[PDB]
Amino acid sequence: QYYIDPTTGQPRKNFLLQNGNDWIYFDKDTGAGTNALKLQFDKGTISADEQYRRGNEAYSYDDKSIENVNGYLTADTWYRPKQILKDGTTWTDSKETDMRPILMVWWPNTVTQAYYLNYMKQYGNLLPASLPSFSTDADSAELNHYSELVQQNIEKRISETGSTDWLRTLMHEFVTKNSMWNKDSENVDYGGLQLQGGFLKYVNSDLTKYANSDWRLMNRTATNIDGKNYGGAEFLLANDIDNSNPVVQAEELNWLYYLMNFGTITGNNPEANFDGIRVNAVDNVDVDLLSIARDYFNAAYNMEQSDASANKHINILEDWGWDDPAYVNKIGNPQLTMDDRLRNAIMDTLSGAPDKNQALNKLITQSLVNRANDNTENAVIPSYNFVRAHDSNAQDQIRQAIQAATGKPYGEFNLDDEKKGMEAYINDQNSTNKKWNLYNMPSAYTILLTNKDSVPRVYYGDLYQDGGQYMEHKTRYFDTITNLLKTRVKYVAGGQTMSVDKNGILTNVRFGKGAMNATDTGTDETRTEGIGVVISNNTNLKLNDGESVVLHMGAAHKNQKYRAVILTTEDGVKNYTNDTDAPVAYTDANGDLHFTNTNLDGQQYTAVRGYANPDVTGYLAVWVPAGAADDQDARTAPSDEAHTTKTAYRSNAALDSNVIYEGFSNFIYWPTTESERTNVRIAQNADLFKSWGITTFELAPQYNSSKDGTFLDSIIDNGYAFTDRYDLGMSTPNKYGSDEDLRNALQALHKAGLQAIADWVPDQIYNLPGKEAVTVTRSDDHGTTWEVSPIKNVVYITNTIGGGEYQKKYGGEFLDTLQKEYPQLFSQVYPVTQTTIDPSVKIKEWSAKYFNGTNILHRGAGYVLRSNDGKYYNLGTSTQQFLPSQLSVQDNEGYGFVKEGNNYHYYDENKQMVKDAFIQDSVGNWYYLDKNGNMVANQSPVEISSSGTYLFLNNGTSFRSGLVKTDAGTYYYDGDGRMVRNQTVSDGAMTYVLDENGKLVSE
Ligand SMILES: OC[C@H]1O[C@@](CO)(O[C@H]2O[C@H](CO)[C@@H](O)[C@H](O)[C@H]2O)[C@@H](O)[C@@H]1O
Ligand SMILES: OC[C@H]1O[C@@](CO)(O[C@H]2O[C@H](CO)[C@@H](O)[C@H](O)[C@H]2O)[C@@H](O)[C@@H]1O
Ligand SMILES: [Ca+2]
Repeated sequence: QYYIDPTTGQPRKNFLLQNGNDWIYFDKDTGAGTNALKLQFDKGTISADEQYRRGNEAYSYDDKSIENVNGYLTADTWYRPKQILKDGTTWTDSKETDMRPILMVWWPNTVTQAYYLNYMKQYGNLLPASLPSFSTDADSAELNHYSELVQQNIEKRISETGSTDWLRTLMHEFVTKNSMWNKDSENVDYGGLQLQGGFLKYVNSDLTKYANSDWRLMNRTATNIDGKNYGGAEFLLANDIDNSNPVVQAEELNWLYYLMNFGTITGNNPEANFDGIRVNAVDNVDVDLLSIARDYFNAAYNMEQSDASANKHINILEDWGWDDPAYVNKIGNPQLTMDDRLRNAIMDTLSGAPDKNQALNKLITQSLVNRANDNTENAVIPSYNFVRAHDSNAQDQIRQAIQAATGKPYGEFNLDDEKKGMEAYINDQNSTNKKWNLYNMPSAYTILLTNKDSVPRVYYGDLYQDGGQYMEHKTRYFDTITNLLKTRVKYVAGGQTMSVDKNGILTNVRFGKGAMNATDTGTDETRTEGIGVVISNNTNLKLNDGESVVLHMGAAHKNQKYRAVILTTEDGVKNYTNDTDAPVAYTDANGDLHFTNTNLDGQQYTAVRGYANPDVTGYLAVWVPAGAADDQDARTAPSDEAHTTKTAYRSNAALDSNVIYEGFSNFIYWPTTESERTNVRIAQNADLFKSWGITTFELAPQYNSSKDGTFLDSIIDNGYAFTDRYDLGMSTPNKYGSDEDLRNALQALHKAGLQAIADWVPDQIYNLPGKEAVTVTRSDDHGTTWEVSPIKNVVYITNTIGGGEYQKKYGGEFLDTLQKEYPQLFSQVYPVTQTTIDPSVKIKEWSAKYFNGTNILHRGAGYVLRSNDGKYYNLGTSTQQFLPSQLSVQDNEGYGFVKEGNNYHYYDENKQMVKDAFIQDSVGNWYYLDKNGNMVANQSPVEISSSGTYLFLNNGTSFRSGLVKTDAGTYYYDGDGRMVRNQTVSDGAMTYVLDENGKLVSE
């Protein structure tokens, strides 16, 4: 049972020997001999091709074997194959860390497969440099050959590097290049409020049931309560919060309570709580929110009782739509509407360039109040007004100045870029001709601060330079505007008149406290109160001789000395903070002040005419009575009389005694030292703000920025874009300081007697880290389906799960207290939902079920993998378990080597019988199927073309690299199974000389 050679002591291995009628084969490994006539085809044998197909099957359908989201696969999915073709030669069982790209073995179509090949060659160096680009009409057997080559080379590089880090990077660079897996398939569009280039709304589906909702009532603003009109746009930025969901409404009330009790809750400090709210982005959320805030303020503070109790919680709305005020009035003015009619009237008549400004009459009429003869109180809708804001006429223009100074694209910049752009912006601000800055700021502010029936709001960026550390550098307007502000406290009260004469000159008059009309003789205090204002927008203004401008100061101001507050000059303006050296004018017996093209009593700049300089383009002059005492205070304290009417705020002299300060810019820089922190510095200046007549300080939103860079808010970290609703400089400082600095700022403000406003931002949330498969439809900013988009009821990977430790710590936690203390809040039916808030479920973590949708994320229409027929692949979690065919376990009945009669056939991948071909098995042997499809296994010399002489043992294996000793001589078959003739050969140590018939001569 061994055949050794007795002379050389060597055994013969892989040797077939004839012993009479007996045939003995001595095997490869040990030379162990066995009856050659009894060798049988191993019926468990598989082909080399079959092993390749099986190695690439998924190890399993568990979460760890196949990277997924809710069971769905993505173009980025890596998986654990059953076997790894290690170093591109040896099939080896996979470990659980042997994850591989699904795109190494599967493609959505053969076009993509071909692009994959060209990309892996050109960018991965995974195929020979000089190989033709693969074509659209590329053969599928050619594509498959070279896909296997790529596999082999990938495993080769993985072996030299011991890593797939390079491969994660390369595959995602490749993915990113396909239209179906990038923004090209998302219909990028910036129309309306698609500030980030597009929206996807969340829709109910059986495929993604955990993200379904009974609510998602969209666009339901003050003009669209029932849902039958268009309303404002529901969609704005980032992840849009579904505020029509009763459970979400309860969570907004929870958060509102937190802000109003922030100092108690976070530091046991009753002096560190906010006093009011700014409702941010009102026209972008369910208007039910205005009613929920009202009801809570009514239960906690008794807002509607009297002016005294209401005015102790000044609240304002960011409500841009022109039909909003009537609505705000209808529901009790729980928060002040803005007067956008009036702000626009200022933009149109003062704030434009000399050749853009319109006649000044509109300042009198285009407003919630007609100011021709404003001589009553409690008769109009109460409002706040303003000239600029952190966004309005600041953020766009500043980004223009940044782009112009640096050359970078719009809205992209680093801190050096901001600074250079700020330099350019401030130079523009200080020119006569302005490109990025508003004109006539002195006049605009004079209108702002002398209007009756208005709570004016002063903007930080008009007192201090927008870019820089908090309060670092003053604007050119600081003296002018603060002069106006202290003058407002001291003199501005009572009735108002406005008219525009024949020369287009506006005269604006306040009578002082105790007089509503020009005919009222007023009280004691009236005498040295009131104000007279002359404005023109005509840089070329010239009055003709004799012509004049009359201010009708009134019957309380007959034969009286007035002195200048502000005069226009050639290069600017002159400010006078009191009576010293201020030019004078005298009223006549009628109380009329007269100006002409001539100076009064030889005093320079007391004549009326046009100027054009960095402050004034047109004309500004402001006059008050002389000889007011230095402590004169013209304000009116709110009455604690019971309200006859269901409202909170009333438009009167007490409300008119309030000034809001918007105390930030988007462009405040990050502090370089703790003393530079906005909120520390706010704490140091509360008396300064009080001196200006500021009664409420509007703080920036204090939520920690997402810092994700997906919008201006998360570039300069203003606080409008955040992940965690309850993290107010707590996890780490916000741009303005720690939560400690915040509390100290609030406590210091309260010490001065100032209120403080929390910016309430219930529209949206940014940068949630947890992925979620959601059925989405591409849509405009109202959620109207984008008709040309193929993204329609399509599963899509969203970033919708998370919210921070503070949302987790506090979400829903005060709902108990609220039920206990104010049960009345939980019984109110709100107008859009027509049911109550729902406190029975606490939100401690966000997921898609609580969102109306998201900006487009640039993952691509096809990112979530589906078969040709539209069926989604899935592990089995969210829908039917269905995996690609190359990952799936295949039925092998009829495939591979099948016995039929006394023959073995081989049926290929298409179940095709193979004829006249060699097939290699997974362990290295070759087999030949003859022209009839029949495995040869007869142990006889046979001629085969592709001619050579082959011999196949009874188990069908091609005999090869060995000797055959028959009674008629010995033959040698080479490494390819072909008989050798007529040469000397060497196989290892053995040398074999063969003649022309193949017979062995010597060895
Ligand atoms: O900022 C873009 C755009 O948003 C509006 C919406 O009213 O501004 C308010 O809401 C945004 C998201 O909360 C903030 O970016 C913005 O600062 C805030 O005032 C529009 O005013 C502004 O044009
Ligand atoms: O808001 C109306 C406005 O949206 C536009 C472009 O911003 O169209 C989008 O919204 C449509 C509503 O019918 C989709 O059907 C459409 O595919 C998409 O362009 C404007 O056409 C339309 O005036
Ligand atoms: Ca919204």
